[PDB]
Amino acid sequence: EHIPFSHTRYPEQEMRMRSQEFYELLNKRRSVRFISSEHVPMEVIENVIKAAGTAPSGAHTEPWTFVVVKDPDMKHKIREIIEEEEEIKEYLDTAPVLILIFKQVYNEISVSIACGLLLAALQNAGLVTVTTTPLNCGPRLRVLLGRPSHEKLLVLLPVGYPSRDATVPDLKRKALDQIMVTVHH
Amino acid sequence: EHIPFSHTRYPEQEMRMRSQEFYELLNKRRSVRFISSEHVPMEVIENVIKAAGTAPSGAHTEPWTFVVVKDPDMKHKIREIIEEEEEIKEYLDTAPVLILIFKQVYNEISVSIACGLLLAALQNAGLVTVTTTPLNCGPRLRVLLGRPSHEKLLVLLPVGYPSRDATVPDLKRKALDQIMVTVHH
Ligand SMILES: Cc1cc2nc3c(=O)[nH]c(=O)nc-3n(C[C@H](O)[C@H](O)[C@H](O)COP(=O)(O)O)c2cc1C
Ligand SMILES: Cc1cc2nc3c(=O)[nH]c(=O)nc-3n(C[C@H](O)[C@H](O)[C@H](O)COP(=O)(O)O)c2cc1C
Repeated sequence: EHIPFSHTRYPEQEMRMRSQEFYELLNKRRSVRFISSEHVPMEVIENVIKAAGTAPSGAHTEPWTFVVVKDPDMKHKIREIIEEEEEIKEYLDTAPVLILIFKQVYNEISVSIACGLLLAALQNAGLVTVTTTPLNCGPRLRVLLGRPSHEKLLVLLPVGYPSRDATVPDLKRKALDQIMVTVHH
Repeated sequence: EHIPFSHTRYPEQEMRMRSQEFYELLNKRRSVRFISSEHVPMEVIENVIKAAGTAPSGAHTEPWTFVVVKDPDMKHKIREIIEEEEEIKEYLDTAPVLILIFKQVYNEISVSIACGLLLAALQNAGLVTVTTTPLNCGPRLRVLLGRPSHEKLLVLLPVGYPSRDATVPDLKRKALDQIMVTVHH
């Protein structure tokens, strides 16, 4: 039932180095809304989802389904439903792969954490996406994709290489001292 | 306002390799509830939080505060409040560092994604933790830590090296085919 935990320890200098380099890698991640049609390796899509499935989960429920859509007709119906919901996105057609992350019904926090692992793994693998959370489209997309009544759409990620002429808005991230507070005394 | 996006592309074989190795790294992550007192480098804690601050966020609000507690007396008061809340955890005292992640009030999904990046960065850096979400203790911990009324506690992570005699429950993760569904046609 309980087993000894096996752990790799690095010297302090190597911990500093590794953590600096991983930060630098992740800092290069941007939401990209111009995604090339070019095919991406399906072993890579598999490996990023396996990475996501490593996440912690409340009561070890692993309450996530990663729904992968490549079919051009289906990706178009997804786009149509999302656009219709206004009621007052070309990358949904152009991206070779869509990943839709459904929570099985602290499941929402567990599944969002898994999506953070997925985002890191895409960056590490040299792919891009834009995080979207079309929660109001959830019921219609669930039905379109034949997902059971116990799943609820959380996140939709179009995945591919960036367009050769992709742009991003010129946003700056907060400095460490704007996000980190140390309690003293 | 908009700038060309700069992107590193790897050959397909290198994408496969990188994504496999990152999965293998993350697969080694376990929730560890036996954390050594041994000091951990503060540059590493900084670098894991910087990594977390890379996350996407709804409307680029970056709505996260990472509250770092090292002080033994304060860590004990945190433990006392959590234990009192039953109403029907020694690692909160033993861990050299606690990180409490507060959301600034899709902020909850954005902040949970940042916590997935934080968990990956801790694993990469050779540190361990156990994800906890003491949401019912949120109001009392907010006051104890002098956090403003616009922050809401989401996640508490005790951080350190694992105990030399740490154990974990013998859980198996789901295989890829248990978490991934491909829509055809
Ligand atoms: C929960 C969440 C929902 C988001 N929804 C959208 C969306 O509906 N449309 C969109 O273009 N971007 C969406 N984004 C992307 C953000 O606009 C983006 O993360 C933010 O502008 C910061 O840019 P960056 O990801 O390049 O750092 C979303 C991000 C989060 C995490
Ligand atoms: C949202 C969330 C809340 C959790 N809360 C607790 C907690 O209250 N106490 C605890 O011991 N573990 C908690 N965990 C850890 C889980 O029990 C753990 O992730 C699960 O058993 C799987 O083990 P693993 O993380 O080693 O893969 C929590 C995990 C998640 C993601």
